[PDB]
Amino acid sequence: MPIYAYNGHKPQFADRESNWIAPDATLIGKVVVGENAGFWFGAVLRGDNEPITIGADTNVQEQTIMHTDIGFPLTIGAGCTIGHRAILHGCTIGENTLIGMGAIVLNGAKVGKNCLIGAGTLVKEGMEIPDNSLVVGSPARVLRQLDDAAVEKLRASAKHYVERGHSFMRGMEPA
Amino acid sequence: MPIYAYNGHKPQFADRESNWIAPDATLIGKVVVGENAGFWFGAVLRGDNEPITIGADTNVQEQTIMHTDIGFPLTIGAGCTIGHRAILHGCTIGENTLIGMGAIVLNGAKVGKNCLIGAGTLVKEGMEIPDNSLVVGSPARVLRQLDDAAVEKLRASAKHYVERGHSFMRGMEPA
Amino acid sequence: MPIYAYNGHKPQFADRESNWIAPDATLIGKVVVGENAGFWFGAVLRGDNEPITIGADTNVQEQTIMHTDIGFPLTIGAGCTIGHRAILHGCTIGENTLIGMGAIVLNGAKVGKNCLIGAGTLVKEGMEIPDNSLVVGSPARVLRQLDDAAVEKLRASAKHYVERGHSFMRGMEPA
Ligand SMILES: [Zn+2]
Ligand SMILES: [Zn+2]
Ligand SMILES: [Zn+2]
Repeated sequence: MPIYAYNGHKPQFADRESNWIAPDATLIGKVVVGENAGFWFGAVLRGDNEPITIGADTNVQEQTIMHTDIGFPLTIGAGCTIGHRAILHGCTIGENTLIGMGAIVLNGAKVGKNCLIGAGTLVKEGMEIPDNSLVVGSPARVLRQLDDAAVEKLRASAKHYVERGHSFMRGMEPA
Repeated sequence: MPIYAYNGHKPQFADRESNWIAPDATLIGKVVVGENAGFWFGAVLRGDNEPITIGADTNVQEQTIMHTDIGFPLTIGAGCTIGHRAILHGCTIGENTLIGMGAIVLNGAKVGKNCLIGAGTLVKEGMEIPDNSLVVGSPARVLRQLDDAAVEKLRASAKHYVERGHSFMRGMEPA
Repeated sequence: MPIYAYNGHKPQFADRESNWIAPDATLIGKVVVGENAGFWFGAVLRGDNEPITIGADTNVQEQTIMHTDIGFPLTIGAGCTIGHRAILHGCTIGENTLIGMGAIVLNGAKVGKNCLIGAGTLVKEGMEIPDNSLVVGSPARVLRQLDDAAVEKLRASAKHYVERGHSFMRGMEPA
């Protein structure tokens, strides 16, 4: 497994035996990993400037890129869903938020909790997004606030993905 | 090597010995692969929900991601060109169609045959695209219909990729 | 090490061992590599049609894809910064230019020197971008010219990535 140390710092796991990590996944340097977090195929977390902090119950899907610039730590609240091929750079993400596949969130951006950032959306540098927002577009705009039911599908997402992580540790075999 | 089985299902080949599969390309679970289909570097097809069915002569270029949600099997017609780094999620795509590099096709979307989806395009959920269409933008727009010359350059494209695929099984060696 | 030769052609390094190459990076066929150029995790350069020329002191970040169609060589000026997950296809890029993360540059495009192409930008086929330009959007628009302070941050960026590359050769170890 490509878990790498850089400049003396290595990924620290709150509970490593609970983390799903695909063979393709790469965690490097200052990465802080919560409980039940899963990192799927081709993901890259380069914790070489500011540290990258992954909350618990958080899924990081295929080929997500996370990185930082000095002055911009990257923090993800708990039970978040990071869609296939998202890019997160030097931003902070509230708990129970979904980042749609292929979406890009840039330095200094602040996404609230219980948010849905739609697929392909670009959240520009320093953009701030209120809790419970549904965000789509390029440029990104707040469409409306999410109902309490939508906010539940977010928690549901995090839970299914934790379980799915577990099942891959147990039930994925070469063929 | 990275062909994986998950929960009893493994990738099924109509004629394996004809399929180009780059060494880091990753096939997982319920994946049905036609003949002469080629899968290039870093691609990932995760068939852990609904099955992923890849028609014959279809090329899946670099770091393409394919996945499904329950209720949305992913089916790709034959002789298709899946551009570098596309994302296909739970959708259906007609034969002789080109999906441009960096494009995103979401759940329930239905793309006809003989279509050109331009690079960076986002085809939203459940969107239907008539046959012979040219589609560009984010959000996607049907721009016009293709002349017979375009539709044939699509056919050329799949034909050229099959040749290049086979050539890679033979003429790719380490330096 | 996935450095590959194809059809008799091999990657040529002006000064190998000055080049940072992540274990995940993939170089194929007609690729010409400058000095101090760095290739990070998951990158792919497929030079099987026209040749791919990487200017010196130029960084190629995570999972960048570079490719060509016949008639469209891909050439990168010196000291360029190619952002996370960019796609470059058969284009030419001036020295000291930044191609933002997730940006797409298509065949025959010509990007000037000292340019800043923002994240998520789509530079369509044959688009020409004057020197010292700031470019953002999809479709891309030329916004204004950069002041000398901005142009300096471009030079600075390329310089840090050279050091950081070398530092990864020394200070990256498993676990
Ligand atoms: Zn970065
Ligand atoms: Zn998915
Ligand atoms: Zn190509």
